[PDB]
Amino acid sequence: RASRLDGQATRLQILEKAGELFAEQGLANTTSKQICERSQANSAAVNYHFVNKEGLYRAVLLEAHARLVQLETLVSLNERPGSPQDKLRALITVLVERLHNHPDGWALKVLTREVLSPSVVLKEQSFPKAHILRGLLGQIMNLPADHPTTLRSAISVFAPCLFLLIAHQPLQGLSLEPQGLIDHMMSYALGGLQAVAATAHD
Amino acid sequence: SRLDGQATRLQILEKAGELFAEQGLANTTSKQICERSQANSAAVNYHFVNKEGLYRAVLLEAHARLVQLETLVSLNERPGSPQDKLRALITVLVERLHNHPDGWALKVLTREVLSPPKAHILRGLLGQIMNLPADHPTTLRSAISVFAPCLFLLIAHQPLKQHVLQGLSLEPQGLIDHMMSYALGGLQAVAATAHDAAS
Repeated sequence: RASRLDGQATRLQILEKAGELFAEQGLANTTSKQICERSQANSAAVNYHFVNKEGLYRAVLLEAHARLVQLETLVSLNERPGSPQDKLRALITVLVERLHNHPDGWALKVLTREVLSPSVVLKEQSFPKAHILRGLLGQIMNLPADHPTTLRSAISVFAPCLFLLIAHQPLQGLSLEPQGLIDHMMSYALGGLQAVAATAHD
Repeated sequence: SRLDGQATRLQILEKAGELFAEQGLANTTSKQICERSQANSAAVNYHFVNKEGLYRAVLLEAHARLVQLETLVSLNERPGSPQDKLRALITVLVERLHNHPDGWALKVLTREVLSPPKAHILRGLLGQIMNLPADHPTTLRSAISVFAPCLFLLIAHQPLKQHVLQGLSLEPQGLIDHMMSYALGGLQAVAATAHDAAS
């Protein structure tokens, strides 16, 4: 709807649309005009709440952090009983659902893009330590959650999803459809995990 | 007469390459570039005009060096099996993860293609490993499964090595053996579903 310039509805609307824009196009490529256009807000509203494009981006990074931790909290707590495989499938499903047309997508794309490249610079305290993934991977391979094979497997499993979140137009035109992507990732992951667990147990 | 300056041009480019590889474009300063190259702002500006000109020259030289390296590796490994070839590719990448004079070209180009016919080479390799055509959907997805871990290690292993995958062993031979074993296990599994779908 129409909201007072100084209110929190206007601040949130600007924050979220600039989140989407920044997740698409990075900081440097995005303009004041593009932010105002997508947010449907005057430059006065933007400046009132965020001072400038850099202040807005820093707000976006803070909110993205909060939303990543909310999703980490929601995953740890909504853990349905099941096989380690079915849990890994549910975790991968959460990620794949956030790749296209998801309200939380922009938080993940902004943060993963910032974790690859820096710029308060993103070099502070701790983040989510992928506790639930490493736990699942260790159970699937029967190795401790901080066994070296488990740490490497974490990269082998999440890196493709991270890659898909931030790819722009590198993608020979294969379909976005989540089921075929989830089934590939599960079959591939269980094949690779089984192989490296065998080596680690030899 | 312009030749006397080319050596200075290359040194500044290579030192700027290393900076850009470790810190990205946004965080690198003309001060740091001048300090690492041991050249004044006048000499940098003479060759490259500004920091943006330098970065573009860095991207072109990096591209040339990547193609030299893919040409050399492809040549050395031609007689091998598809698996041997995939292992050689993974080996050159893991060798370039830190403190390698080729490293900066790979990291700089990787950073740039993540955030603005190279993929068909890996797809051909993965297709032969799986006995699937190079543009089968399983081959297209498998290419992401095989390269994305490499790319992620290349340009942000320290951020995850010491913050959020704390204790990660980046020991190169263990890392190559992992990715080879993991890739061959995953490729075998998805190849099997794809050959079943056609049977």
